[PDB]
Amino acid sequence: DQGAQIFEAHCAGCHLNGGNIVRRGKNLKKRAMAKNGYTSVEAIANLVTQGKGNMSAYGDKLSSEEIQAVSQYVLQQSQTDW
Ligand code: HEC
Ligand SMILES: [Cl-]
Ligand SMILES: [Cl-]
Ligand SMILES: [Cl-]
Ligand SMILES: [Cl-]
Ligand code: NA
Ligand code: NA
Ligand code: NA
Ligand code: NA
Repeated sequence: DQGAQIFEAHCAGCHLNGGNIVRRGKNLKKRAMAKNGYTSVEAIANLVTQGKGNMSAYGDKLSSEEIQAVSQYVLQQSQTDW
């Protein structure tokens, strides 16, 4: 799975198993993702592309296709509770 591979290589440092070791209240599990509206590929992809706060932008680091793939992976994992 490309999305999983991208996640392992670029996201798992902070978000292993859907957590967030940096910002406790902003993890990738169902509750926080739903509360914050990260419930579509597009919502997730927008964040990954642009960054926010202490999370880097990935729009000049990952391709559009890679961003879509990792965003779909995160969506599916979050909706099903990692
Ligand atoms: C640590 C250096 C991080 C890496 C690597 C990635 N993310 Fe991240 N993410 C981080 C922080 C500090 C935050 C909070 C941003 C804020 O201030 O609100 C986030 C948030 C997310 C979210 C939203 C989670 C939520 O609101 O509950 C998503 C969907 C997310 N991060 C995805 C994501 C992906 C796919 C990454 C790899 C490309 C990635 N993050 C890397 C910190 C860090
Ligand atoms: Cl794939
Ligand atoms: Cl990768
Ligand atoms: Cl933070
Ligand atoms: Cl950045
Ligand atoms: Na890997
Ligand atoms: Na913290
Ligand atoms: Na670049
Ligand atoms: Na940069």
